[PDB]
Amino acid sequence: GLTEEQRMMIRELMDAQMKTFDTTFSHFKNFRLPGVSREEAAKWSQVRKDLCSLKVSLQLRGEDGSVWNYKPPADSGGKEIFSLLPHMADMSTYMFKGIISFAKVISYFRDLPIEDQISLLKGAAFELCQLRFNTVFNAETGTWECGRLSYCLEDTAGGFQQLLLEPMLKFHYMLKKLQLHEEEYVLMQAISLFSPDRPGVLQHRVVDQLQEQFAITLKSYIECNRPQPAHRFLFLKIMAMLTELRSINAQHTQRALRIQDIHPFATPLMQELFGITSLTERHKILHRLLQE
Amino acid sequence: GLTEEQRMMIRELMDAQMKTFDTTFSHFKNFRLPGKWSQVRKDLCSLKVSLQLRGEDGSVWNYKPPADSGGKEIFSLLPHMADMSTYMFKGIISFAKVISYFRDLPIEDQISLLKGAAFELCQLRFNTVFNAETGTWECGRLSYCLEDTAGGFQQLLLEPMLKFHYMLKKLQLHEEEYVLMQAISLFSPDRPGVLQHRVVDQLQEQFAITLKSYIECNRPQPAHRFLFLKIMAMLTELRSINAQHTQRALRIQDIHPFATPLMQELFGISLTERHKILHRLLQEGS
Ligand SMILES: CCC[C@H](CC)Oc1ccc(C(=O)OC)cc1NC(=O)c1nnn(-c2cc(OC)ccc2OC)c1C
Ligand SMILES: CCC[C@H](CC)Oc1ccc(C(=O)OC)cc1NC(=O)c1nnn(-c2cc(OC)ccc2OC)c1C
Repeated sequence: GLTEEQRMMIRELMDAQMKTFDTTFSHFKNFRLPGVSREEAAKWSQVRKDLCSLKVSLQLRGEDGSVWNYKPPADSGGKEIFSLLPHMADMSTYMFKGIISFAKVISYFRDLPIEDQISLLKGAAFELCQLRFNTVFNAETGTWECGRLSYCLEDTAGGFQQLLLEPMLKFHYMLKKLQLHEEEYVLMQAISLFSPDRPGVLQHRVVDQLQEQFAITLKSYIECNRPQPAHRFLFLKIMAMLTELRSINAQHTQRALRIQDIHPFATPLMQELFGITSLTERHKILHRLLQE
Repeated sequence: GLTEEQRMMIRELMDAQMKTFDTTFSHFKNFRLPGKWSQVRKDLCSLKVSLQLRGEDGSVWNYKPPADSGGKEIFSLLPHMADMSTYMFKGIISFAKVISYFRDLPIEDQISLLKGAAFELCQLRFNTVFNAETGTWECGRLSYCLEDTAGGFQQLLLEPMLKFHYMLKKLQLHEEEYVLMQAISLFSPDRPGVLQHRVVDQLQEQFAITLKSYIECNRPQPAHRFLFLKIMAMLTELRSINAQHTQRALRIQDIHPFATPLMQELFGISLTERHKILHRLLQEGS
């Protein structure tokens, strides 16, 4: 029911996704692991709240059948709250490098000015990373199952209703319940990627047109591949969750910048995305990875 | 009710224990961690344990051992257990060194006595941190919890060492009775290579007599009836287990090397030349 041009758009996105998403995290190697003034105090107080929302226990399953489990320390008002940030910095960097590869395979993204390619990836990196994380999220166990690595949310003593208070965790449970297809996920990634109102975009109109065509393909896909009455508003549900994911990005990018101030964790590539220190000059790593 | 000489002996032994037993394992660092075949496989499964590492920050690293698939996975934790045993032994060496009765012995007998009692004295110290209700050796920041096995206690108690640890804990001995057991085990005159048998045998007898006198002057209850003869029976049992597990350790060593340099000196059957590390540690000072 889709046009051939729409069918090819989905084929190119699914192809890019297959080539750049390591669903088993098999190539995520060599990562760090946790080891065995008044205004400045205000900055620390805000960071303590930020780190507490998304606390997870880490699990590593070995080839031999062993299981190494790490349980996060409870907040004792010290640098113990930053125990997993170095590992999460290596994971986010591994994910963003694959998100950069995803965009490069897409022909419509390659034909853009590289300044616009950097700005689109700078504004969408968190969003396409959470979208990929959602596909490995088990809502029954609250665990991101990333190959041998597993990340299980801790109970926080409140309940699933205390977890849903956190917009990020609510995004993951709600998106997982829509039970989207692989094609609908990759279309969400494209719609997020080709956001015309990202900071620094100059081809605003050209990018907006691309986004509209991706959304129409997703809208038409939902019409032609799902029972029409029951999934009548599924497209609008996806788009509203994409708008919420844009909001969550702004919150957590600023949470990450607060934590970076008091306690640096960012990798050189994540630093460029965060703006920590011309668009090409400020993003030399991202520029080189795109230029390849 | 004890003589002054007996009281001082208990006092020297308790002072040595406090100075040489790192009950928190706080100075146990830089240890390896996890990253004929039929005889070994059943042995290691009986003593299967999960490892827990609690951090200063409050974090907990837990290692669950792999199930026995018949491969080498059975010896996953042995490299770490060898570094643990060796740390305990070096504190045992320090314990002996401080004892006046032991330091005045010939260096050739200090090596021979410690060679024969090293396992026994470690297991005695391990029993003091053993929680029988949880089957977990609580070694400060490190914990070693016995993994579940079909049959439970019944099936695990078939392992002589686990049976020794559950039985010894049941006697709920005092620190004084533990440290005197260490001395009786240490000053074993019939250990291989001792040449001053009579001097060591005389020392052993006075330790045993002091232990008998301590129990009579401090433990009037019916549960502690025959407690001295029970303890002496257990020290005889631990000597048997020492031979079993020292021979089991040599079999596992042949197929899969795990022993530290100091343990290889222990297992190697001039005495000073054949035990160069143990010789150095004895000459070194507390
Ligand atoms: C592997 C499990 C995924 C889980 C799902 C939410 O996530 C966590 C769980 C727990 C923690 C945590 O408590 O450990 C301190 C942290 C994160 N999550 C990030 O650490 C993180 N996830 N995405 N990003 C990020 C990536 C960007 O480009 C790709 C750009 C900006 C970003 O953040 C603002 C980060 C730093
Ligand atoms: C922390 C609680 C210790 C627990 C109490 C029985 O024990 C184990 C539990 C589990 C295992 C295991 O399944 O790991 C794969 C191994 C051991 N136990 C030794 O590893 C061990 N205990 N003592 N010694 C030893 C020491 C010597 O002096 C340095 C000389 C010879 C020795 O052995 C013949 C060893 C190697």
